[PDB]
Amino acid sequence: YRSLFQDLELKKERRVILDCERDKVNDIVDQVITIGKHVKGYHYIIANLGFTDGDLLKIQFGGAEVSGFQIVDYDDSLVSKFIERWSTLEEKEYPGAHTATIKYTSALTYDA
Amino acid sequence: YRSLFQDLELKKERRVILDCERDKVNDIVDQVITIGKHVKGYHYIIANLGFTDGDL
Repeated sequence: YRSLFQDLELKKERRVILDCERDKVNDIVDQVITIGKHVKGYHYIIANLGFTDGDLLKIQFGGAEVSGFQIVDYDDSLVSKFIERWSTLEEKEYPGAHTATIKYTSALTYDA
Repeated sequence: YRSLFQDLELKKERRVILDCERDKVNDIVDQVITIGKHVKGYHYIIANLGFTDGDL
């Protein structure tokens, strides 16, 4: 990645569209924080439905502008009453349930 | 720290001398990485004998 972003800085791209899984999103996000090129001037677009599924806090204050797509609108009460039931589940019996967030893949599984 | 470094960026200090324990060094280092102001132009001086003891 240090080879990769310097090759991006051979042309000095301030406009990056990532398209990865939320693991490989957060891998490359940590690589951006490694090189530190998340200051203002850069722009980042994440191309999955899990915009909320990433590490938003770690580059919330980094400087660059991050815009993405989220299908799981947490503002809806129909979504919220699910989260009122989802977050109160047992985390040991249901792994990944007790968190107030949820993957969109888990949301589409429940919708299926 | 986000309040603190912005107060440093009220005067825009590119020259910072830290003086902390290696825990509190690595705490503030992670705060510099949080605000991202560890790009070229800034300078940092660590004022303990444990230069190698930090997160280099």
